[PDB]
Amino acid sequence: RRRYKVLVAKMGLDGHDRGAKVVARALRDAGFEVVYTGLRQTPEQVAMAAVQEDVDVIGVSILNGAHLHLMKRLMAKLRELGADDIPVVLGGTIPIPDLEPLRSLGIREIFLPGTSLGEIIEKVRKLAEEKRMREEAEA
Repeated sequence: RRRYKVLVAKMGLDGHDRGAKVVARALRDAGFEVVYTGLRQTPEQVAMAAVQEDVDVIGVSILNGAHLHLMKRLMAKLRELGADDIPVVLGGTIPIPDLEPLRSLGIREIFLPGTSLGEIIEKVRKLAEEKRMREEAEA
């Protein structure tokens, strides 16, 4: 309870991901509780972390890799764990022909290089607010 809680996770190619840290720190400065290891993770590790830390929003940063196959695996494992209501957002350089397929998996927002930090915070806020409302809207 208290502050909205966000998991920020790196997935994909093990290269240098500068973006992910900056998002994590911007979310913290905007008053969210942020889980961020700094380390590349597999889709199952993300999904488990997410449910173990009982987060409000999952933010994934893929600098490069096979976005659709990774996000398909993450989405499946969340669903397995009964956590499919947790909203997931994705950042990276995603080719335009992949944007719709990714949204079809149920990713709520895709943050491209041109998306401002301010926009990120606002959408993550909105999604976490919704997520709590939907939870708290069940007895």
